[PDB]
Amino acid sequence: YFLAPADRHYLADYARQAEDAWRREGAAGAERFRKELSAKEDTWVALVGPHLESLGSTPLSAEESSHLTFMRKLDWPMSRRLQDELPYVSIEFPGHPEQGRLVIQLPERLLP
Amino acid sequence: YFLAPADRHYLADYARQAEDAWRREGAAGAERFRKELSAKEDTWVALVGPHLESLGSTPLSAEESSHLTFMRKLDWPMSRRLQDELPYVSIEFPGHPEQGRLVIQLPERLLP
Ligand SMILES: [Cl-]
Ligand SMILES: [Cl-]
Ligand SMILES: [Cl-]
Ligand SMILES: [Cl-]
Ligand SMILES: [Cl-]
Ligand SMILES: [Cl-]
Repeated sequence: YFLAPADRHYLADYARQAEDAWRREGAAGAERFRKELSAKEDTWVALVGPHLESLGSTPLSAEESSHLTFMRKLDWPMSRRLQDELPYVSIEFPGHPEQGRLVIQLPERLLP
Repeated sequence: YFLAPADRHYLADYARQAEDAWRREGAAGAERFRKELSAKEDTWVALVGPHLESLGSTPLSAEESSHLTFMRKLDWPMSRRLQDELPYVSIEFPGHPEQGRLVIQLPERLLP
């Protein structure tokens, strides 16, 4: 029911990359990173700030905002049970967590 | 580990009242309701809209926004375990859930 340690590390590295993109290029960097990661992992991705708004140039729809309310951290139990969908994983920016976080819907291959 | 049915009903009724206040008086009504419920139940309360912003006249601080990300629904298992604090409970407005929700930090007396 828990992500393997190496998978936690892998996803955490994406949050580091997300933060770096935000820091280096701001909204435009967050937007490009979001698109690239989403395509790579074939899954929903968002970079969100302290007020849970998109850090990218494209705002979140209300539907997307609804994904932000029942999230899991990398070391928490994971399952499709409660909501019949893959969990949304919340991963703080590692350098300055107060600036934002990476949210990624768990890729299907990684589910415990 | 689950709220008793009568307690689910009780808290759900607060969400109905919250929606009614929002519908009747807008931001001013949401603000007054939030204050009244918080005082009554001696606990943190927020009314938030589709973008997870306050429906009241006072905006959420970043600290308050952080309460919105790991919430529980009324019929989900409840515990202090995972985060060492009372759970934040998310309860949709019953008439028009797309317009907002009541968030209430679970009163201590109601914890399974
Ligand atoms: Cl934000
Ligand atoms: Cl947004
Ligand atoms: Cl985190
Ligand atoms: Cl809102
Ligand atoms: Cl707000
Ligand atoms: Cl609900």
